[PDB]
Amino acid sequence: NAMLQKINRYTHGFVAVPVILACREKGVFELLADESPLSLNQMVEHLGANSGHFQVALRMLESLHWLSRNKELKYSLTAEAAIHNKISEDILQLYNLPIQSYLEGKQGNLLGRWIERSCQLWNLDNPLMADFLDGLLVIPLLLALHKHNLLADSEDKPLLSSLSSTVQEELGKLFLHLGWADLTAGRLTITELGRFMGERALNTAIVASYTPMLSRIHDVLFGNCLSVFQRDASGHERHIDRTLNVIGSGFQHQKYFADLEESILSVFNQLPLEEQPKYITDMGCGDGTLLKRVWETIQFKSARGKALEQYPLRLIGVDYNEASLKATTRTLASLPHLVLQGDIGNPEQMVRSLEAHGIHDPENILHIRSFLDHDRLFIPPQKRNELKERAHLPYQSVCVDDQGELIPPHVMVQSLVEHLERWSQVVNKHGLMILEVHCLEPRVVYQFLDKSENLHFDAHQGFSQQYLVEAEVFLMSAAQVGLFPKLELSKRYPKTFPFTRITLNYFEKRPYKISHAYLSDLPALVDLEVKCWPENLRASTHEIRRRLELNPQGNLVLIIEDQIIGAIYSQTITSTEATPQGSVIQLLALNILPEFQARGLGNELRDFMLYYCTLK
Ligand SMILES: [Mn+2]
Repeated sequence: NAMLQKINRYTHGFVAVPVILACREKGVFELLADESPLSLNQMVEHLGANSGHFQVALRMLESLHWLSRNKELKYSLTAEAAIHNKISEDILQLYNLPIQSYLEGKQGNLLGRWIERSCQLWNLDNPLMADFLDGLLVIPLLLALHKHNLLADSEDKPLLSSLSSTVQEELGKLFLHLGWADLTAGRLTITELGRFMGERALNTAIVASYTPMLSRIHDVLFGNCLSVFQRDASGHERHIDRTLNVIGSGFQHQKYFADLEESILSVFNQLPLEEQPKYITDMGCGDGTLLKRVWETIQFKSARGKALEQYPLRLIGVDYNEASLKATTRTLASLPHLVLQGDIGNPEQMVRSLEAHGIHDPENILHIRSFLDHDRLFIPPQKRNELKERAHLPYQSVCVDDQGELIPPHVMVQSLVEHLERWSQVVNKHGLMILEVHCLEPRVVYQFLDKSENLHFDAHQGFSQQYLVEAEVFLMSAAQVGLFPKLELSKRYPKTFPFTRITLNYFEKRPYKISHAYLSDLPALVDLEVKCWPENLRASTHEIRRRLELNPQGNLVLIIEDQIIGAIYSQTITSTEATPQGSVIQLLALNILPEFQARGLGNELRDFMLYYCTLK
């Protein structure tokens, strides 16, 4: 895990370096030295920038602690940004080197001078930034080496044995400098780090697939972004190498697929075999690996796996891309299966396509999906009054429309709620299992800079017009449309740190909603105090009104008939007197109408609130 840290620095630099160089040459850092505290729009106007893409770049610089952002939302330089002058722009040549030919012995001493500058730490006094620049050298080469498994043991043929004398010599120097090899027994031999790097090479396939977009990021930020992102004459994407991207998604999503085992077993060990689903529909099936791995868990480890004849099961793969449809059919050629054109954004049309293929009982479907709700077509929000209720919440996401302009976070969140509302209307008693990936706040990304992927991942999702939100905002959006996690099956990653980047939730429909408490709700929250406490132990309308304005996202409400049945308030005060910890006051106040206690709604609200607080 202290080796993933090295990989993480490489993938960070792969994205960060061209963003840094584009901003430098446009004048971003000079502008902030001349005029300081500037808002986003002040900089957009001075630079002629695309405001959405430029906000993605600002978030990344804040996450490096190169910029700070004040309470008026105005940016200024920090002292760490000064290293930006030392970076040489010709490093950008590494994105197009012909690495495969070089490994074939057909390009001479191509990497010699780059490897020498890496041995000098790129003439920076900053080892961290030297690692960032190393990523532009390492990642294309790692992927090329993985092609032919060149970065592997003395499997009767020693380390660099199959290559030309020139490339043995240049790669031998790099590997020894990176710690990928050592001189055991007088020969060049792989180390643990070098074996680890070869095995994990495909973790870098996703940032590498964005190379066309990254080598044009000047135009994304400051030019006609549409000459990027516009599609082929054959209809393929130009900002990305989609076939390498999918190979990368697949390799990386595997370790989360296995953790779906407990949820899948809980469904197919469920007592009456007759009440189990008849179909498993994976929306965004890609290459079909998740459906295959699911099918094998059921066949060989579940009760239903012993009753496939009385109780047939059929896998259904939905995807928008023709190539994924063809790939899934091959992966699932041995299994009972159906494959359909369809879209994450249109679950009703998926239901209509299922009928055309003979499936008229969609109430017997278990729905699953991984890493796809963020990659949907933006549909602007249509519930205008609901949009205005949430306009004051401090959401911390960044999303770009197809004109390069910033989508306001509350508009994006209202659009996610309407998207999950469409899904809740086709979900049935068997529920909906979702793996999803989330963004973080810049202050948190810097504190854990090389413990997580967010610095580069959140950037290239932002640039490519995909829509990440915080773990707990996704959770709150499902609950506002009546979908709730089965808490004992949920998982959050990374398990060992106080932030959440990935969530696994098996959502369940329930006959209520959970929402934030707003100011319009204040009468009903006052009455809830009268109905829940004796007159001496009641909170004051002053106190309650405080809680709604200090912590608008710290107070949850359970609604039934447009009636507020219960409310829960969390508040924490830290003393202002003078990693370690000082004087604090912590308060958690649950109100539930006597009417509804026996059903346990108090328990369900309290338990939801504790998991929401853990995701935060
Ligand atoms: Mn994505």
